[PDB]
Amino acid sequence: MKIVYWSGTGNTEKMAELIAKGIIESGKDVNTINVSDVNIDELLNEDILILGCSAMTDEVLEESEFEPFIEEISTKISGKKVALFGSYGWGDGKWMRDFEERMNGYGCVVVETPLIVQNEPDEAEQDCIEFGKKIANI
Ligand SMILES: Cc1cc2nc3c(=O)[nH]c(=O)nc-3n(C[C@H](O)[C@H](O)[C@H](O)COP(=O)(O)O)c2cc1C
Repeated sequence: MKIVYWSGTGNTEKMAELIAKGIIESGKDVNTINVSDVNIDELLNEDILILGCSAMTDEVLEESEFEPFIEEISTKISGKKVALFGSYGWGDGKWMRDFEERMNGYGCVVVETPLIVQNEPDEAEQDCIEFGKKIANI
């Protein structure tokens, strides 16, 4: 499988690693890819797109890299399964609620409740691993 994410300080990156750990513990392989190194054509071949990005500016997706990436794949993902995640700091998940609505509007099937964790996982480390296990169980 594949996990594509953007992280500014490493919080979402840590979530990605843990989600990957859950998928692997379930017996499957998974590649963690920073959005800057992603290959769209290779990504679109996947049965499930696992996408992550922290809350930026005022409850939006990161603007310089992640946002453009979502825009580029937006017209080629209708009917595709996607799982969303990300770390946030002071809000309560607005950027993620919007991200979910957005992907749905592109015709994607959001397979699980998006995983959001405040700051670095820490106590939520197991929640990240379990999210990965749910995705692997699809
Ligand atoms: C410029 C900037 C704007 C932010 N905007 C939001 C926001 O609107 N809502 C929120 O809850 N957190 C916001 N945050 C906090 C980050 O989402 C949070 O620190 C998260 O843990 C960072 O994850 P990362 O290391 O993966 O980027 C913002 C952080 C920065 C640097």
